[PDB]
Amino acid sequence: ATASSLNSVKDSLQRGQSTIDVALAAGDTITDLLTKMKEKALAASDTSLNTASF
Amino acid sequence: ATASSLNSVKDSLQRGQSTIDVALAAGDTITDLLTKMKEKALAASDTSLNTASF
Repeated sequence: ATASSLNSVKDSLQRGQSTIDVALAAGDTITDLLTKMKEKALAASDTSLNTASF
Repeated sequence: ATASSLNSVKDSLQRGQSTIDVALAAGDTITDLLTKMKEKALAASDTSLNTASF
C-alpha cells in the first residue's frame, strides 16, 4: 500500500517542476524587460537630450 | 546587464562629442570675427583718417 501510495508523491513533485518551469519562463522575460528598463533610464538620465527625445 | 547597459553610455559620450564639435565649428567663425574686429579697431585708432573713413 505504501509503494502504491508513492506514485501521487512522484506526480506532485513533477507537477511542481512544471510550475517552476513556467515561473522561470516568465522570469526570463522579466529580466530582459528590467535590463531594457535600466538601459532606457541611463539614456534618460542625460541632461543633453532635447525634451522630445526624453 | 551591466555589459548591455553601456551602449547608452557610448551613445551619450558620442552625442556630447558631436555637440562639442558643433561648438568648435561655431568658435572657428567667432575667432575670425574677433580678428577682423581687432583689425578694424586698430585701423580706427589712427587720427589721420577723415570723418567718412572713421
